[PDB]
Amino acid sequence: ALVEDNNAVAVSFSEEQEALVLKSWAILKKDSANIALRFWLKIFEVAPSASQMFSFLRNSDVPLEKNPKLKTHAMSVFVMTCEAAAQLRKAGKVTVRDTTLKRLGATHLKYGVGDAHFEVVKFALLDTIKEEVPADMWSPAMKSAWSEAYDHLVAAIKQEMKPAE
Amino acid sequence: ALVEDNNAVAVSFSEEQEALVLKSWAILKKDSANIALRFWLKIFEVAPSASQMFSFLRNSDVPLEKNPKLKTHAMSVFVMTCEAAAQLRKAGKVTVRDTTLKRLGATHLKYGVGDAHFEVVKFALLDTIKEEVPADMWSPAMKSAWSEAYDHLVAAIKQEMKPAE
Ligand code: HEM
Ligand code: HEM
Repeated sequence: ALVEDNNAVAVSFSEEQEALVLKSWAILKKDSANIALRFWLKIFEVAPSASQMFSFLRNSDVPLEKNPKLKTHAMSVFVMTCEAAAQLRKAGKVTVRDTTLKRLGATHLKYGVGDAHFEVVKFALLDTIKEEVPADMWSPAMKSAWSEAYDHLVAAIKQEMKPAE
Repeated sequence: ALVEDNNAVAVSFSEEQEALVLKSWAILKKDSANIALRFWLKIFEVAPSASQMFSFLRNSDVPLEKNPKLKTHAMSVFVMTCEAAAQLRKAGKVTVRDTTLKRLGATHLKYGVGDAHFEVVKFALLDTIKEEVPADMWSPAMKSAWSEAYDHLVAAIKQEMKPAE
């Protein structure tokens, strides 16, 4: 089927699917400061207006945009997506805490984050892993793993953005 | 563009710029069907939710290659965007008949097109072209002539998506 999210319906996310999303994260982990610049400059590239939801460039003294509410948020996508994949395999579904997902719902709704923003971030997510990881650990199998993860994350948050069920 | 913009937008567009657009548009024409098919597939990769605004009942044409709505729309983005090149150059403004620009805004406003979809189409526009023309012919200027034309043709449709103000 093609529903918003599998709340209780059969999602097999194999031990191997999860293995790819962890290992590769671990590689990017090491070069976290740099990749998160290239990840954001890839988003700013596709949809420069997306990077209006934070603020113009002021920290260390350059229009590079070394601001901390980005480096931190870049890490939330990537860490929160790894915690998604990790979840899918054990339970079959995204079960983040109610405070945290209630919280993300209202943040994203307040800042106008639409459907088109979630997908240009996943584009850039995938692209930055493709790009950073060796061409030899990267496969289609690994893009779907992170796709699935992200896809089910964004779906739990988007249901926090509209009224009752 | 902005160097002092109010109601006379400083539209500097050289003949050389229009010359880059048109030469790279000759190439795309020697295989329009297949290139128009790699354009909407680049946008559906970046923003799924985008091609799901053509989505499918009247024509019953579930696949992508199937609906004419996309091939035709790939054409006009490219054709129209090539025409704003010619206009900028020759007039220093998009001179699309006022009626067509008002129909164009009433159509995209009606369909939930924001800045993110206009930019994503431009990113794919520019990846398409980069991918079709010979690595020799492509130059950041050629990329830059096509960004200009598109940006100021979108600014024209946008003006008719917003109050008079
Ligand atoms: C599903 C993927 C994403 C995750 C896991 C995520 C996570 C977070 C988290 C944890 C926060 C912290 C702020 C708070 O909790 O009050 C946040 C803030 C925010 N997010 Fe996301 N986010 C995601 C995708 C996106 C996307 C696609 C956009 C748009 C490009 C976006 C735009 C924002 C904005 C504007 C803020 C507020 C930060 C500020 O202004 O200082 N997020 N996000
Ligand atoms: C400046 C670039 C673009 C050009 C030149 C263009 C041109 C047009 C034209 C001429 C139409 C046909 C209806 C009419 O106006 O009589 C149309 C339809 C449409 N456009 Fe665009 N467009 C552009 C960008 C976009 C973008 C960026 C989106 C969003 C992904 C979009 C989404 C649509 C949709 C959903 C329709 C309706 C199709 C139909 O009614 O048959 N357009 N556009």
